[PDB]
Amino acid sequence: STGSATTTPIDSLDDAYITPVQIGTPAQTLNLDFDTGSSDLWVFSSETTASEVDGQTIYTPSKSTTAKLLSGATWSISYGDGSSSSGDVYTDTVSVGGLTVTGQAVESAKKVSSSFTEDSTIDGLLGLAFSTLNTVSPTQQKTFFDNAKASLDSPVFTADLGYHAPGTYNFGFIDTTAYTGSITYTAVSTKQGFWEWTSTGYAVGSGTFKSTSIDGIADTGTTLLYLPATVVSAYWAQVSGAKSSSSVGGYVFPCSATLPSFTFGVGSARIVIPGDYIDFGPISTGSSSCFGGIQSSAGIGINIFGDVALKAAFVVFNGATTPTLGFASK
Ligand SMILES: O[C@@H]1CNCCOC1
Repeated sequence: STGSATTTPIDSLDDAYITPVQIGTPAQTLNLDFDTGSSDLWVFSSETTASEVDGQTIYTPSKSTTAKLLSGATWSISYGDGSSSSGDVYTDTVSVGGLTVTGQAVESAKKVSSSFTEDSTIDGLLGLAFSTLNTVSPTQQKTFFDNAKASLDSPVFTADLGYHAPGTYNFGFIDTTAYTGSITYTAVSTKQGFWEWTSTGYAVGSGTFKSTSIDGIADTGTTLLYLPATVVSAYWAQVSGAKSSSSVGGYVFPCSATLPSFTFGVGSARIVIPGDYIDFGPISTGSSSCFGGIQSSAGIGINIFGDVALKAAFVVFNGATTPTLGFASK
């Protein structure tokens, strides 16, 4: 089997991408944030504290003939931005882009943090990291991808994120029309439960390539690119007036600047992030100071190849017994 679903930016800054997902019988369609950096599928629901729901579409298991309470199971998760949610668990039929999984754990939120409440466009998350990160207790649950994996033609999914434009998540096949050149595959470590890999280095603009190993994770659920302070300082040093601002919480630059590209290495291959991708616009409406798309990972503990990097590539998440990550230009 295979699935193919369009993913769409939630706003004009590509802060996140939402993908329609069908849950239950008859289908209830929710727009979920596909997140290769976590492993829970959770949704706003009829159980979510009313004051914490503001415009989201909710899952109502009582209206689904295939929903069953997973008795005694609870879940609680916190994300890298400090957001969080928790609740209980149903099993139900879940379909993405024509690909159907029965008995999927659908985690129903009883509580969500304000950042989720304030974002009316995201109805929940669909985790695509390894199931060892799933937070359901006392019986840990499998991701949509892990459940689907047996039925898939190939144990892969691909992320093809758009720049200010819709993109595609495919399951079970690699669309050879969706990229140019060849795909370069690189080893993945699952030891921390992430799609963790090692970049072979970087270049700033037309500068020479610096060969250096950078361990990081491929994370569709993170907006920006977070790299070691040495790397990020070398990048912003090439932008007149750029600086790190503690008040703003990262690198800012004059909106009048032209940003250089940023290249990262995948084995012997090179993925080039255009300068425009790194511009996240005025820090507040009307400001002449703009927020940078490349930021330091120093306060995080881990380097993160977020949307800023991933949208510059066609990315293959290979969930074979020996998992790998593939990157191609597009
Ligand atoms: O908000 C980000 C999304 N990715 C999962 C881990 O970090 C949290």
